[PDB]
Amino acid sequence: SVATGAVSTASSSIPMPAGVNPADLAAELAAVVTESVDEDYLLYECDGQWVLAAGVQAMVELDSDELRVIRDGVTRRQQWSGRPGAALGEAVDRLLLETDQAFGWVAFEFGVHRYGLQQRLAPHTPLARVFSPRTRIMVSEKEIRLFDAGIRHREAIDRLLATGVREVPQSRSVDVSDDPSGFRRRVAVAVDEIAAGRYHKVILSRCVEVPFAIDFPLTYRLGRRHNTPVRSFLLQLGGIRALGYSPELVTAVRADGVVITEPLAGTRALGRGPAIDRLARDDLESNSKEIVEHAISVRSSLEEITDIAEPGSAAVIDFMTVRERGSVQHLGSTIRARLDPSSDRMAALEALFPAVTASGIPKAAGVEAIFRLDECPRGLYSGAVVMLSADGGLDAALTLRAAYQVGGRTWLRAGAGIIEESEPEREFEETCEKLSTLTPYLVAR
Ligand SMILES: [Mg+2]
Ligand SMILES: [Mg+2]
Repeated sequence: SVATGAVSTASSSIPMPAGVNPADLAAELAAVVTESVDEDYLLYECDGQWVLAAGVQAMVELDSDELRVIRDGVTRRQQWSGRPGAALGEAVDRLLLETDQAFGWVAFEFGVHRYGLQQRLAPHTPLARVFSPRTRIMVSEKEIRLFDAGIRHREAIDRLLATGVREVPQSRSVDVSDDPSGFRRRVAVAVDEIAAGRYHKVILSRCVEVPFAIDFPLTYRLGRRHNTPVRSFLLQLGGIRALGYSPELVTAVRADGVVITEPLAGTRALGRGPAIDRLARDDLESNSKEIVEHAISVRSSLEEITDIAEPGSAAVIDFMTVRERGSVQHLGSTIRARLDPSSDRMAALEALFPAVTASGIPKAAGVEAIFRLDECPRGLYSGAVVMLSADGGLDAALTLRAAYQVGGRTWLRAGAGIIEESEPEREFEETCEKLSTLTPYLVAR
């Protein structure tokens, strides 16, 4: 599972009691374990394992202008040039010499350097934050595994197993029908650029301000019982709080060399009744426009994966099937390959980042159009939440279907892939469908 190879603990597992849900226990642990000590954390769900990385032992901060390594209140600064993946990889490999796993996030802006667009970034633009935790607690349906977990973490687990998790309170509604960023006018500009032949597709997005503060662990729990994401996360790291139900896996690199990527394209609503959802499912599977965009994205994923894979190892093992993602359903393909000996996990991330779902087609022209037609910098939105291991593992989830809090600002953000035949009204409605992954499940603070 996640706990394989170098990711190991000699500690005995605690068996999971019968009616206890792992997402609820892990999110409650994140709230309790860090409230009493005011410490940062990242909860990452990966293949049935909810990994709670609690406390910051060491932090790697990659900005557009410098790289910092912070440990025990001491900051080491350094200038960097060239690929941001090479700079981040070198600093994170040093963290992983002392600990078996590292966690964090990668901003959308991390992906602009491969296209020669980094000079458009403002000074001190955040690119990545990756830390090694003080403690890890892995929760699954079967058991709870502890990695360097003290008496305090054990007492917290024991109290939650004895009393049970908190009841999730009532949710508070938010209106997403307003368009203060002029998303529909920005879509019409992109449609005219595509008609003029500048590019084939660009992903544009809009922010939705939440007019009240939310409780991130309780909102995470409520939304997770109504969603089926590929990965999910809940974090409090520095100045940002975030939660999300990642619909798409940018890349998974295992220590045994297997590389996985799972591109998505096309969207229909889900959760509106069985017969209506099955009409939308049949429409999505047979719709010419959605099929063309899905095949063009698979062709792009195969090109990027071929650059970092052993020759003849790239393979589509699941092609163009409907993937259900709570309030929406999409076309998805699963691509598998073997990491070439001349390549590494950071090079694999750099080849597959940004996702087509975050940029466009061709990816270089989509990223350039996003600088002009979307609210920049995007930050965490359309970037990735990552988990790395000492033996070469990397798991990167696309940061979509997420909520954020920085300062007093709480917001949601959703986008749509705009093509030549796009109608601004249908693209706006598609952002509402994607926003419905979280809007009925916001628990106020
Ligand atoms: Mg190539
Ligand atoms: Mg589209």
